[PDB]
Amino acid sequence: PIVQNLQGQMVHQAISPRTLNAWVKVVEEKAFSPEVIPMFSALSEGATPQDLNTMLNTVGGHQAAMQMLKETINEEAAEWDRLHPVHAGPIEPGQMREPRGSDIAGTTSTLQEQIGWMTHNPPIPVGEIYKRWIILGLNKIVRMYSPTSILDIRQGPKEPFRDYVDRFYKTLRAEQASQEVKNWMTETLLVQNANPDCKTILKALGPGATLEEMMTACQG
Amino acid sequence: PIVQNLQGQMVHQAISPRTLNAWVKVVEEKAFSPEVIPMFSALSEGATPQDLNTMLNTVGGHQAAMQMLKETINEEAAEWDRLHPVHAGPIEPGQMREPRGSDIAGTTSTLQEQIGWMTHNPPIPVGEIYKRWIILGLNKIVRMYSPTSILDIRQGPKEPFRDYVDRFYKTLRAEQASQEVKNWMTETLLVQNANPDCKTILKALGPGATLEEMMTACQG
Amino acid sequence: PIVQNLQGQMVHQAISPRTLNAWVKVVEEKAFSPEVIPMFSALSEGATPQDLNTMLNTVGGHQAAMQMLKETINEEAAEWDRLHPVHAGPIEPGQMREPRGSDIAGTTSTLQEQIGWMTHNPPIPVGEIYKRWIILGLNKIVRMYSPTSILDIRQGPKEPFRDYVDRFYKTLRAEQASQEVKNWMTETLLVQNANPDCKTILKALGPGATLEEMMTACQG
Amino acid sequence: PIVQNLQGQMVHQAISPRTLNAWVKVVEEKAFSPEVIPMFSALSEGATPQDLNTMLNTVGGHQAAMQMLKETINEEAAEWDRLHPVHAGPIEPGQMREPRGSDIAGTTSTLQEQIGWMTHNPPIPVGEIYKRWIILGLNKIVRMYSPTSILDIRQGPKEPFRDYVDRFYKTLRAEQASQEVKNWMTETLLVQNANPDCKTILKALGPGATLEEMMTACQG
Amino acid sequence: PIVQNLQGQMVHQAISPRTLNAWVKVVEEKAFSPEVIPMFSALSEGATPQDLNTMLNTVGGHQAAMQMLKETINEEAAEWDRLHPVHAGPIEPGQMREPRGSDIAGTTSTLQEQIGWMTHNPPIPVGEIYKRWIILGLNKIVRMYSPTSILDIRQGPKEPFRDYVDRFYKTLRAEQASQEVKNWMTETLLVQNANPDCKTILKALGPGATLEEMMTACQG
Amino acid sequence: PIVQNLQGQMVHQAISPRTLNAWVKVVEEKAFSPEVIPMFSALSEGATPQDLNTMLNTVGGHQAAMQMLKETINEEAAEWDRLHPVHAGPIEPGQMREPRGSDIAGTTSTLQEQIGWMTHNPPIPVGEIYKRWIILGLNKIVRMYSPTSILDIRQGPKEPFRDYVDRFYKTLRAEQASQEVKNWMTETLLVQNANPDCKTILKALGPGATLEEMMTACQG
Repeated sequence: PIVQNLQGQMVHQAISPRTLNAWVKVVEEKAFSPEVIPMFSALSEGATPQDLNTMLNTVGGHQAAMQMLKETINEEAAEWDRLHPVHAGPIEPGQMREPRGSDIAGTTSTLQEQIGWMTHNPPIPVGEIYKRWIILGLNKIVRMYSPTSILDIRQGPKEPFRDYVDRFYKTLRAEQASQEVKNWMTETLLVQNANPDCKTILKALGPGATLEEMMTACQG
Repeated sequence: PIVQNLQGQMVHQAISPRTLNAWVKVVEEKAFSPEVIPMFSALSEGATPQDLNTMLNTVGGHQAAMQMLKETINEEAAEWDRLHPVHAGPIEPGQMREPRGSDIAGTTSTLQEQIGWMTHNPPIPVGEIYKRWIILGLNKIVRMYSPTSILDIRQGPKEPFRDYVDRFYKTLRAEQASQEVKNWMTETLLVQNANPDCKTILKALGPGATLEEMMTACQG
Repeated sequence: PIVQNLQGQMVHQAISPRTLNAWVKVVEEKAFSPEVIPMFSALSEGATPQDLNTMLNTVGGHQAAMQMLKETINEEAAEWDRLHPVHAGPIEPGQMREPRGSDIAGTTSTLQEQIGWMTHNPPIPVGEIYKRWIILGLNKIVRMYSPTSILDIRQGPKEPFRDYVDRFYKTLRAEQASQEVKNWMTETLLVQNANPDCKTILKALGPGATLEEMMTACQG
Repeated sequence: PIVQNLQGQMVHQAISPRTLNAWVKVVEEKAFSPEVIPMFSALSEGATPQDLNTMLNTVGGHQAAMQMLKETINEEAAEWDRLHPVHAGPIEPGQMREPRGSDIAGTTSTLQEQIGWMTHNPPIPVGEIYKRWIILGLNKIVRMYSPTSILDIRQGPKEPFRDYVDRFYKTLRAEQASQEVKNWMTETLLVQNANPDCKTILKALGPGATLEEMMTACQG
Repeated sequence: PIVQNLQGQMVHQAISPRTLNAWVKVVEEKAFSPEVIPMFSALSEGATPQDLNTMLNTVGGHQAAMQMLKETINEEAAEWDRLHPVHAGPIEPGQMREPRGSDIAGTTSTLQEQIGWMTHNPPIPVGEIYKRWIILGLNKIVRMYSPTSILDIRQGPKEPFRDYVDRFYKTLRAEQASQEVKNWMTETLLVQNANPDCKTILKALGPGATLEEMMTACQG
Repeated sequence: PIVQNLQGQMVHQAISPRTLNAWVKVVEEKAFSPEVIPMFSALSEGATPQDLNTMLNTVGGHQAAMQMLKETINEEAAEWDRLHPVHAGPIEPGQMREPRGSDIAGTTSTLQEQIGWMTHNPPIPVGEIYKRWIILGLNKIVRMYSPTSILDIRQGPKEPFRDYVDRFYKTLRAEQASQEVKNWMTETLLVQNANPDCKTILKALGPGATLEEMMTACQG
């Protein structure tokens, strides 16, 4: 990745093997759950184009989602060139040519070219640009891979409330969209998909009852 | 996090992967015990808003406690808006705008904005502010997660005193509260929940006697 | 390998034991897959001739695959002898003799001889030269050890689309080839080897449909 | 902890996660044996007040010893209040206020306050002060958690001499006391609690016989 | 071992524990195969006399093999005494006495004596001298501990060609010998110990067919 | 331990936790075998008096097997006091008092006192002196822990030649004494305790046959 040195200059360091091993290990155990998005932006903190490309080339299974992020950068490349049209002209002695869609993809850009990208004044975050898209690509995947809907989660006849919310938020955390959008499903299904003698208890608490309060009011 | 350099200036460093792995590992083994607050304020020592947010977005299982802090955080965010009302006006060349509830939440504040928050003169400790709320929010979870009451712990007919205390204060410590409150319970509980030929021994020791004398006299 | 020091000079460091262990560990688990090519150029970043030679003398198993790269290396070693004919003459006090096929092989070159190869002005990258050939030789191995073709991958009657793309690209990555060559196989087999009611859906989307769009249009 | 830098100044470093993990790991396997006292002063080498406090706050379970430690610490914390009476007066520009029992406890002292404690001229070792008490408090815990006395260790009719010494010093190490005190128990029980035909052999050796000599004479 | 410092002087460093642990781990898993000779000269890169002697005193099992190295070294020690006869005379202020068989053995040589052996001008490589003998001694061990001959390998009636070359080379790598000697066994057994309808295919390919060409024609 | 710095001065470093963990782990797996002498001189390379003492206090299994080494250090102390009688007199400004028996033990010597012991001109190896005695006692323990004698190992009527020497050299490796002493037991028991059809072939090779030459013609 790219970490600051003792001189205050941004230098590049060879990708550590500890991260590479964990990069595939997390995908060889969690596959594609809702706890893979934070792990895809924690170990890749300060990762360069090739760094992210090498991490995308090491994922046991789910090749469609592996190339999904690659196709997500190509689909976003159009807008990049539609919003930032690289102007023709010679490069300066201390400047670099404007990046396009293919250059952001990492198939027409060299390591040195991307090395100066994150080390400029001001340094254009080219590593974060892909990170966002990569995160966005994995974001949709998380909710798209959700095998359970939010309209299928219903309380059982003899099940605990701890597991109720456990699975209720399991698909809620997976199905990502908007902060308010997620709150809309927690006010028309949370207390709408309960039990016969478990709904009244929560209905008697009120709409201003905190999760803990509802969990303590239904404590068994 | 934010650690001092060799120039005496507060600089920011990318979150280490060793902590991230342990952050989930501790929650994937201890889940939510009475020693989760100390580990949430040890590895997050000097952590920034995003740092704590990234650690809160990476918790193996138990998703009905990670979002619980958010609710309390928002509830505590209103207190800051009712206590510290941000005054309207232009920012200075070496000053920053006053923070509010949403700014402390970490949804309307940028990394750079929080970067100067802990690096001021004097620097407002906004990083420890969240820790307190996070610890407070986690504190309640611990007590609520405790699956044993303090009025349910009773000495068995043939059990050792070493294991007695272990489970005796197991719920007491879990139910985080005021130091005096904990002492108030112990005073009229442990001695009132002993054995028939084990109560007199402790009752003959006296109320001013220490635990050492109450454990050495009952030594089997 | 060869890492820069604090004086700005290229010094050599003894191969770490953590890399050697991982070198065989990755070959004792992934054997010869499409995720071993990027791991064969990540842990060997800046590796010297002997360094890469010692990593090729630890590849557990593959009795007819370890020497396979050597055969291709020898064929590529003769290319340098026909392209760069070492001229006879005495060496200078600050210069070195031109390298050939056997010198690049690592059977007629000493550690000190290769030590000054990457530490010159300008320094000839002889360490990365082997990586290319080694990687090139490994590519054929993966293709030769590929037990799945691109004309055998066909969608099942009751299988998910997520797994479809996973294996579809799995063999595509195994058959190392030109980027355009891989694109030709993803435009005459991808939507050409689907189901009866799954082809029309993708056929109605159009040829300008992104992978994500096709995965979201067939979401089940 | 507090480690010297390259400028020769005592700087503070965030507690490493490797020690924290081992801290609980050693207490989750050795619990409270005679080999935990040296491990409680080896990983905490140069640890600050909070550092030692966090280590005792991460101890999962075993509250009996933790509660006893606080009782013992408090008892020794009042000894400094009767030996070192902090004199009232304003602090200097390069000096600090005298510490007391509560200040040493770590409930009325801030990290910065203890930061300058070990970084003075001369620096008052307040970090090692806690170690002594902590170790002293754990010493009694090990003695209170000793399920074998020194007057109960007796050689068996068909057991090896190696195991005898092993168990003979097993309880001896548990009962922490003066070196001379331990020597008195090894001259009235060691050769006093042997077998019928195993006592004469050691009795014929003499009182000046070394431990090794006793094992060689009773070699089987 | 012996690694160059920042002053360009050959200094000695305490043997790392990572290598020691791996030294036994590799001998406690791979026992004695064809991938133990390259691992016995990779972790011991620059190892001193005692360094190698300490690595030969931590090999679990392999009675003969362990002592064999010393036996072979003793037999090779006489060769040096018959080739290099140490001449009698006083040592110089900047010179050292000539080494012999016992001196190379490591039973009549001190650490300091060998310290200046690899740090001279020119420095006599006495550290790699033992490596050759050690490796040579281990070479026979592999052949002596080889439970499969090259004239016992025969293709099965229903076995894959991937395992065919495996078994064939399995003993080939074991029986350490000259490269030409191994080539003679791969031209009178390789295509001489095939199947009835598998020999003609290879016989029709010709003697100039490559290893990969023999697998393509027999591809199943 | 004591490792040289970049200034060429001998400085002290806090004992690493990895060594401490392995220190007890090696004794909690290998107990007291012949492969414990090299592990008690590799991890303790450059260990100080306290460093060794701390490692001698933490040993899982055979508790007082450490008191014999503590008694052998006091037994050898007498010889040191009988050979080197500390002369009375005041210490110099750059010198230290002569060490005696108690000082060598580590019960009447401070860390600073031993800190300047290995850091002098010339520096007296105080750490090696204790290490020698610590290794001496451990060396004797290996031969004292031998459960099988050299006159009890007898080749079976249905066992391999590898297993014959497997338990043959096993006792020889443990029973340590002198190089020639061990050779005397391998010339009156090695070929003296064989089989009826083995001895004949063992006496048909010669008395000056190598171990590898005694398993070549006998290979069956």
